[PDB]
Amino acid sequence: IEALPTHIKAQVLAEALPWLKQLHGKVVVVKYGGNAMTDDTLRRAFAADMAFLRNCGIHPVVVHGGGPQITAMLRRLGIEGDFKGGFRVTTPEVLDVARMVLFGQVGRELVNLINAHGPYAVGITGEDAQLFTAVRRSVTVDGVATDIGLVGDVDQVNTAAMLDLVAAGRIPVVSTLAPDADGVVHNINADTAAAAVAEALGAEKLLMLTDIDGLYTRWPDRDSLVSEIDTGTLAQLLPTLESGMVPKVEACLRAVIGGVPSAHIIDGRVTHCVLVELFTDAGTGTKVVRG
Amino acid sequence: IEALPTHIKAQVLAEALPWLKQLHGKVVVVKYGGNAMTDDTLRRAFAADMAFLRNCGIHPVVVHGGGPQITAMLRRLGIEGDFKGGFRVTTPEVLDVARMVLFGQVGRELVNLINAHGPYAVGITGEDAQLFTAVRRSVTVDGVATDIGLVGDVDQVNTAAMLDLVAAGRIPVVSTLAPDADGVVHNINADTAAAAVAEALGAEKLLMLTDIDGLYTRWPDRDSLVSEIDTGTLAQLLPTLESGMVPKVEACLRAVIGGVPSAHIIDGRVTHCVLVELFTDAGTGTKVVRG
Amino acid sequence: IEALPTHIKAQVLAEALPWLKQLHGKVVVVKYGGNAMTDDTLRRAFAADMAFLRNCGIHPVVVHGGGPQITAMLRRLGIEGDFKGGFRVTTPEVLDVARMVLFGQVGRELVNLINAHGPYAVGITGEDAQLFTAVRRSVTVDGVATDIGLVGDVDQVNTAAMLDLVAAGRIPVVSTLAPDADGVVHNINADTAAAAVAEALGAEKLLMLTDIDGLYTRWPDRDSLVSEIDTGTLAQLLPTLESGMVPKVEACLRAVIGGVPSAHIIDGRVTHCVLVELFTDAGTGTKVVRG
Amino acid sequence: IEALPTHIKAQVLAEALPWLKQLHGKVVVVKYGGNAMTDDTLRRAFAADMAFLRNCGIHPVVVHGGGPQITAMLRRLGIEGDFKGGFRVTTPEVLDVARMVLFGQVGRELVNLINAHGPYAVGITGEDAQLFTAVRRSVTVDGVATDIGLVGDVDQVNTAAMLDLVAAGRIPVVSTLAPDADGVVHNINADTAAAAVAEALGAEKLLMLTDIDGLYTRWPDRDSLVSEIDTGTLAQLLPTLESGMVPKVEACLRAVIGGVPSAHIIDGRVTHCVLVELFTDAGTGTKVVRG
Amino acid sequence: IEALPTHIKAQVLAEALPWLKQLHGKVVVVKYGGNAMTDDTLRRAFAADMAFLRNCGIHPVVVHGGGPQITAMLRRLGIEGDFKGGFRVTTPEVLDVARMVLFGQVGRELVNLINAHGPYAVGITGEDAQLFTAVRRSVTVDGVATDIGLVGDVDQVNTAAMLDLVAAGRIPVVSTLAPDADGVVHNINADTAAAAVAEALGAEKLLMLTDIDGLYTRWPDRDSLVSEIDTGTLAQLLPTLESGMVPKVEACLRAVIGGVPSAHIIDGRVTHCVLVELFTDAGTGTKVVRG
Amino acid sequence: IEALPTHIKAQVLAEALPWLKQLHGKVVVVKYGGNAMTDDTLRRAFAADMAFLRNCGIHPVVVHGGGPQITAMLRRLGIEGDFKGGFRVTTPEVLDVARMVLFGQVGRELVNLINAHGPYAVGITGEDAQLFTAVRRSVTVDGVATDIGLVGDVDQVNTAAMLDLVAAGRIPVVSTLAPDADGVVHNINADTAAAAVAEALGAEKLLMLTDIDGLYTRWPDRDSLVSEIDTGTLAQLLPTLESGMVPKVEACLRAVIGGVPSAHIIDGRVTHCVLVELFTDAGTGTKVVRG
Ligand SMILES: Oc1cc(C(F)(F)F)nc2c(C(F)(F)F)cccc12
Ligand SMILES: Oc1cc(C(F)(F)F)nc2c(C(F)(F)F)cccc12
Ligand SMILES: Oc1cc(C(F)(F)F)nc2c(C(F)(F)F)cccc12
Repeated sequence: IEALPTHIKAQVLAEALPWLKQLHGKVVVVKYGGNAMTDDTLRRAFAADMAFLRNCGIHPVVVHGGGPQITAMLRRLGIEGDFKGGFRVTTPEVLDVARMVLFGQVGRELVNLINAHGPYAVGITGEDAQLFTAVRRSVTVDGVATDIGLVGDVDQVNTAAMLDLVAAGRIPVVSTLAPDADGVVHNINADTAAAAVAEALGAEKLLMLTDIDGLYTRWPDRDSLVSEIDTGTLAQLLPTLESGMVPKVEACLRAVIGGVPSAHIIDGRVTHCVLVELFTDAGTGTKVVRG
Repeated sequence: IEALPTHIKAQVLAEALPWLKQLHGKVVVVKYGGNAMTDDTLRRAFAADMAFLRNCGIHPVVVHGGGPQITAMLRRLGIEGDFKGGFRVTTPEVLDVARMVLFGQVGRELVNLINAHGPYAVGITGEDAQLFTAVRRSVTVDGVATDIGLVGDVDQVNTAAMLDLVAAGRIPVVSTLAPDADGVVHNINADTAAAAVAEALGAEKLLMLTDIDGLYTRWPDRDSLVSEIDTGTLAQLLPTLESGMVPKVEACLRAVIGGVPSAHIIDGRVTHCVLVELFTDAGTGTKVVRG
Repeated sequence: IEALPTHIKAQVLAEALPWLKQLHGKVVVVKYGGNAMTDDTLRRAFAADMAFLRNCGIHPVVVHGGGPQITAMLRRLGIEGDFKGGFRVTTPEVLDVARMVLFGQVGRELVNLINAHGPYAVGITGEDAQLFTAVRRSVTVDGVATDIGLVGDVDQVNTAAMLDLVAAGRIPVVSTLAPDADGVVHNINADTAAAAVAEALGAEKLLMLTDIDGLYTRWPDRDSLVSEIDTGTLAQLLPTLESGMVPKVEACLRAVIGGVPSAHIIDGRVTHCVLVELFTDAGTGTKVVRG
Repeated sequence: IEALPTHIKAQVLAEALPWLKQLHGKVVVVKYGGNAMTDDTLRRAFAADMAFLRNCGIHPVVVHGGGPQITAMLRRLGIEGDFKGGFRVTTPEVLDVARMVLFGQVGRELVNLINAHGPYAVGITGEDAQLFTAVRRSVTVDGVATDIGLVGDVDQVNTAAMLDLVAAGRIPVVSTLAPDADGVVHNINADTAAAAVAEALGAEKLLMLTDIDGLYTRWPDRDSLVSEIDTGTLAQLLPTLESGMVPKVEACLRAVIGGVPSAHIIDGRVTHCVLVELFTDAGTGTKVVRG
Repeated sequence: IEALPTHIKAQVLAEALPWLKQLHGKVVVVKYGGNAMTDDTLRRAFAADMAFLRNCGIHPVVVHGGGPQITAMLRRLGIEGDFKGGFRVTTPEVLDVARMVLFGQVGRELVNLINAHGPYAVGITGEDAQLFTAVRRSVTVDGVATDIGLVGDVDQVNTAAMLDLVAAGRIPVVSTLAPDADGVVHNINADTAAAAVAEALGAEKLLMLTDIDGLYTRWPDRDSLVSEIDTGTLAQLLPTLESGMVPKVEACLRAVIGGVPSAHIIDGRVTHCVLVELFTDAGTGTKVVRG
Repeated sequence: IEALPTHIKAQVLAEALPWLKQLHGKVVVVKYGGNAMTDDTLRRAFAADMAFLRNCGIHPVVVHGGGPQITAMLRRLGIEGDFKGGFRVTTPEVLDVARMVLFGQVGRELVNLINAHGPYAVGITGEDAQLFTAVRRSVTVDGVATDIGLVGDVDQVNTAAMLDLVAAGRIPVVSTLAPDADGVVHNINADTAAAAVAEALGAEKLLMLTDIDGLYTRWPDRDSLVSEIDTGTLAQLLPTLESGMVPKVEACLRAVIGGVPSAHIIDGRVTHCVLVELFTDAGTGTKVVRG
C-alpha cells in the first residue's frame, strides 16, 4: 500500500463510514477458527482487527474452537479415545483435557495477541461468574440419537454480566465450556455457542470465519456461490451441504432467526477478512438475513 | 475504488489502526476554511469525515471562519467600510453583520451537512452558556499598534461545559464571536481561536485546513516543502512567510507550545484531507511539534 | 419600592410560595415576542425574569419570533417579496434571510441579555443536534389551501436531548427553524412551535407574551375580558377573534389539549409580566385549562 | 397585599433576584428561638419560609433551642434543680428531660409545621448517625471556671453525611444534643451549635433569630443601632453588651471568623423575618462580616 | 466460649453461610420490645446484633414500642387517664407525652446503644420526611367498635425515601407515631406498624421479639409448642390465644400474607436471640409462612 | 454442632462481630495451596469460606499455586526437565504446560467449587486485561545468581481494573502467570505474587495457607511456636528457617512492610481455617505486623 495514490487511500477510508455508523456501540460476535487461527500472519491480523473494532467504539466478542489441538494433546497424553459414528466420546477425562487446552492454551495465545495492542482481551468460560450454562446434547448416528458424553449446547446466558464486561471496554474471548444445572462442566461446539451468545447479547452481527470462499449451493460449481441468502431458503438447502458447513450454517440460521440482523460466513484464509466483511462492499463471504 | 483489489483495500483499512488508537476518546480541534468550505464535494466530504471521527469514538471540534462571506453581506447591505492598513474597522454595525453571517449562515450550513449523517452537530459562539470570553485586540500597521474596533482574542474558555458537550456525543461547530468582560461581543480570528480552544480542551491534535500543499520554507522553491518542523525552528522562520500563512503558523505555534501534542497545516483542497492527515502516512500537510 | 413598608414587602415575597412549589423542578415554556422584545426596559426585565426562574430551580424554555425584523432585513437586501393572501412566500432565499435574522440576530441579543445574570442561555434551532424536525404546512386563502414555500409546523421533538439541556441548568432560547425529513430547513410560526415544544416536554405551563391586556371575548367591550376559560369554550369562540389573536389562541388550545396543565395569554407590555403571571394572583392575563 | 398595585408587586418579586442568585444551591443555617417559636403566626410563617428556601433550591438547616420548655417540664416532674451562678447543673436526669423535650417535643412541632408544605423536614441530634460529637464545657462564675454537668460545645461534625441529607432535598431540624468521645450525651447551647454547624457545612449565611430589633452598641440609645459591623469591631464591643446578646454575638463571631461569609442577628418578632433579611434590602437586622 | 474446641467454633461460624446468603442485601424488619428492651445485657446484645447484620451487608430496620414507659411518664406528670375497656384514651395531651417518651427517650437509648458500634442508627417517626402516614383506628369493647382517641394504623409508607436511608448504610429505629391526612399525629401499635413497614419495604423477614418461648397452640401444654405454622392454620387459631399474643400473631399474619417470605415470633429473653433465629437452626421461635 | 447448647452457639456467632467490622468492605488476599487444595473436604470448605466472606460484604482475592500438578503433567507428557540447584528450568515449553495446568486445570476446579455457592468466582492471569506484568527473576545457587528461564516476580499491578472486578461482587482466582514488558509470559511464585497483589490492592489482610501449625522459631521445639511477630524480628530470623517456610515468610515481610496491616501464616490442614483465623481469637496461625 505504498505506490497507491493518496486520493484512493482517502476513498477506501471514507467508504467505511456507513458501516462505522451501523456498528458504533454495537455488539459483534466473531467465531474464530480454521486457518485464521493457525497461520501467524492471519492470527496477528485477526488480533489487530479486534483492536480496530474496539478502537472504533465497537464491541467485539470472540468465540473460539480448537478441535485439532484437543486431539493432539490427547494423543500426547496417550488417552485412548472411544468413538461413536465420527464423534469422540467426551469422558470426564477428555473434558479435563478439552478444558485445559481450549482455555489454558488456545484462548491464552489469542488473548496475548490481542493484548499486544492494549489492555483489551479477557478470557472466560461459562464457568466464570456463571456467565453461561450448558445442557447435555445428544447427536444422531445413522438416524439414532446417541450419547457421546459431556458435550452440550449453551443453555442460558448471563446477559447482564456479559454486557457489563464489554461496556468496560473489554474484549471477551470465550472458550466454550460451561456447567450444567448440577455444576458438571460440558464442552460446547464453538459454532453453535457463537450463535447462542450472539442472540443472547442482541449482537448486531455474527461473523463465522471458515476455510471457504463462501456458501456454495451446488458445490463445486463455481457459478453456485452466493453473496446473500435468507433463512427460509438456506434452511431448505441445509440437508444438501458438506459435513463441514452444516454447523456454520446451522449457527447462522439460529442466530438470524433469533433476531440477530445478519450472520456472515467469511473466508478466514484472507488477511484481515473481518475488516473486509465489515467495512467494505467487496467481501466474498455470504450474508444471511431473515425471510 | 472499484477495480482496486480487495486485499489492498484491507491493507488501507488496517494501516489506520495505530492512529485510531492514538485518537480514540481524544479531542481533535479542526479549523475549517478556505476552499474546503466553498466547493460542495469538499464540504460534503468534510462533513462526512466529522461523522467518521464521531463514529470512531473520537471527539472532533470544528472552528470556522468566513471572512469573504462577511464582506459580501456588507456590500449587499451597502455598509461603507473604514480601513486602517489592510483591516476593516469592526464597528458595532459590522459586528451585528459579522455575527449574523458567521453564526446564522456559515455555521448553519456546516451543521446541516454534518447532520445529514446523524444528530451530531451543534452550533455555538462564546456567547452561548458563556462558553468563552474575548479580550479586545489591537493590530500593528507600519509598526504602530492600532485599534480596529470590536475584534479580539479568546480570553478564557469554559473548559468544563465544553468538554461536557462533546462527551454527550456532540460535535460543536464554533463561530468565533464571544463577549468581553463587560458583555460586549467581539469578532475573533478563527485561526487563533482554534488554537485557543485546542489548548484549553487538552486536544490531542489541531488541524488547520488551508489552501496550500503545506508549509514551504523558501516559497516558491518546490524543494522547500517540509513534512514536519518544531516550534523553535518555525518561530524563527515566521517573519519570512507570506501574509496568508502567518495566522495559520502562529496558531500552530501557540497550540503546540500550549501543550497540544501536534498541530497540522493540511491542504483543504484535497477531498477528505482530514482522513488523509489522521489515518494515513501519506499526507502532504506539515506537522508541528515542540522543541 | 422604597417607601413601601417592610411588612408588606414580606407578604409579597411570602405569597409567592404556593407557585414556587407548583413550578419547582418543572418546565415552563415561554413565547417571547411583541413589545416585550422591542423596548429595552421590558426586554431587560424579561431576561432577569428568566434568570429568576432558573435561580429558583425552575426550568424556563424560551421560544422567540421576529417577523418584523425579517421583513426589515429583506427590505435592506432589496429582496422583492411575493405575496399570496397576506403571506410572503418563503423562497429558499427568504429562508436564508429568515434563519440568519432569527438565529443570528434576534436570538443572540436575548441570549446576551439573559447571560448578563450568569452562564445560562443557549441558542438553538431544530437543526442543532436534530432537536426537532419540521413538516411543510399550507395556509388557506379565501378557503383554498395554498403553498407559500418553506414554512411548516413542528413535526417531532427530540424530547430526550432537550430535557437534558435544561437539567444541566441551561435556558434554551429557540429560533423556530428546523429541517424536514429530507434535511430542508423550514421556518416555523413561533407561537405554534411554542405550543409544540411545551407539549413534547411535559411543560407545567406555557406562557404567551402578547400586546394585549388579555383575551377579550367581545372586543372591544371592556366587560368582555375574562381571567380563565376552558378549551371547549375557547375553541368555539375561535372563529370570532381578530387576526392577531388566532395563533396565540390556537397554540393555547393545542398545548392544553396536548396535556399541558395551563396556558396563559399575558400582557408583554407590563414590566416583569412573567413574574406577575407566575408568582402573583393579580395578573391580567387569561388562563386556559381543559374542559 | 390586596389594594397594592400590581406593578409594585412585580418590583418586590424582581428585587429578590440578586439574593436568589447568591444563595441558590447554598447552605443557610438558621438559629430559631425566641418569640418566633412561641407565637403561632410567627412560627407558621417561619415554617413556610423554610419551605420557600427549599422551593428555591436553597438548602436551609434549622438549629433550635428551648430553654424555657425544659424548665417547665422539670417543674412538672418535680425535679429539684441545683444552681451555680445563673446556671442549672445538668445532671444525668436533667439531660434525659432536656433531650426528651428538645427532640421529642420542640423539634417535632417544627418538623410538622414545615411538613405542612411537603415532605421536607427531618429531625436529628448529634446522636443520629454520629452526625456530631460534643465536648464537655465549663462556664465561669465570678471569674472561676466551674463545672455545671453534661453541657458542652460541638466538637466535630460529620460534614459528609450531613451535606448528603440536604442534597436529598431535606431540611434538617437540629436539637442540640450530641455524644462525647465516650458516648455520653451532652446538651449544647443552641446558639453556639448553630455557628459550629454553619462553619462546618460551609454555609453561605448564618441567621440568628432573636427578640431584638438588632445589635445596639450603646443600648438603649436609639441612635446606637447599626446595620453592619465587622468581627474585629464587634469582638472589642463584646464585654459591653447585655447578658442575652452575648451568645448570639459570640456565635456570629466564631461563624464569620470560621469563614462563613456573613452572620445576621435578625428580629424573630417580625413575621417572615427570614424572607426580609434574605430577599430584601430593608431588614432591621445587623449583618456581621470579617475584618 | 473459651474451653470450647476450635474445630467446633469453626463449624458454628460455617453453619451460618446459607442464611448469610439468604439475607445478604435484604431488608429485615425487627420489632423490639419486652425484656429484650429492659435488661441491660439483652439490650446491649440486641444492639450488637444490629451492628452484626449491618456489617454483613444486611439491612436491619428496628421498630420499637414502649407502652410501660409511657404510663410511668403519665403518672409522673399527674395526667389522669380515661379508660374504655382496657384501653387508655389517647387525648392530645397523652400523645405529646407518648411521642416525647417513644421518640425522645426510648428511641434515643437504642440509637446510642447501636451507635456504640459505629455511625449506624438513625431515629425517625412517620413525621420525619413524611416517611409514613397514619389512619385513625377504632378498637372493639364488648363487641362494639369504639373510639379511644389519637391511635391508628400505618396508612401509607414512603417506600422510596425509606429504602434510600438503608442503602446509605443506616439502621432506622422507628418510633410509631405518624401524621394522618390532616397533619394530626397519631400513636400506632408498634407490632402492627412493624408488619406494615416489613410489607411495604419488601422485607425478607420480620422478627417479633416477645417474652415467650414461642407460639403455644394449647397453652400451657408443653407439647403444644410448634416450630413453624402457615397463615391459614394460624388465622383459624387466632381467637384461641391469650391477650398478649394476639397483636404479635396478627402482625405475622398481615406481613406473610402481604408477601413477606416469613415472620418469626422469637424469645426476646434469650441473649442474642436474633443471631440465633437468623444464623442457626436451633431457635425456639416459631416461623410463619403462607399457605 | 448438634448437642451443643444454643446459648453457646449464639456466643460463637456474636464473638465474630469485631472482625466483621474490621473487614467489612475490605480486600483480603488469600494464598491457597498445600493440603487445603488436595483434600476434598478442606477444599470444599475453603470454597464455602470464600462464599462466606463475599456474603458478609468482604472482598476476598484468591491466589493459587500448583507446583506438584505441573510436574505430574510434565511427566505425563514425557517432557524431560533440566535442573539447576533444586529448580527446574522453565523453558518456553514448560511454561505452555505450567500456564495450561495452573489456569486451565487448578484454577478451574476452585472456580467451580466456589461457584457452587453463587456466581462469584472469576479466573484470571496477568495476561487478562493486562492486570499485572512480570519481570524475569533469577535465583541463587551456591551463592551465585543464576537464570532458570521464564520465571519472574510481579512487576506492576493494574490496581484500577482489579479493584473494579471486586466491587462488582466477584472473587478473582488468580493463576500466577503474567507478561513481561515485551509480551513474554512468565510463571510467578504464587506466594510472592500473593504478597504483591495484597500490597498493590491495599488489602486489609494477607492470609497464607500452609501445611504447618504456624511459625516455629526453633523448629522442632514445641515451645518455639509464636502467635505474633513483627517484621524486624522476623526478618532477622529468616536465614534460620526450613526451605519450605522461606517463601511464606518472605511474602509476609514484603506485604506488611508494603503497608498491609497484617499477614498471617495459618494451617491449611484445619477445616475452615480462614473462618478460624478471621472471626475467632483461637487460631494457631501466626500474625505478622510491622515494627
Ligand atoms: O445537550 C447539550 C448539552 C450541553 C452542555 F453544555 F450542557 F454540555 N450543551 C448543549 C448546547 C450548548 F453547547 F450550546 F450549550 C447546545 C445544544 C445541546 C447541548
Ligand atoms: O433520606 C435520608 C438520608 C440520610 C443520609 F444521612 F444518608 F444523608 N439521612 C436521613 C436521616 C438522618 F439524617 F437522620 F440520617 C433521617 C431521615 C432521612 C434520611
Ligand atoms: O464483569 C467483569 C468486570 C471486569 C472488570 F475488569 F471490568 F472489572 N472484569 C471481568 C473479568 C476480568 F477480570 F477478567 F477482566 C472476568 C469476568 C468478568 C469481569
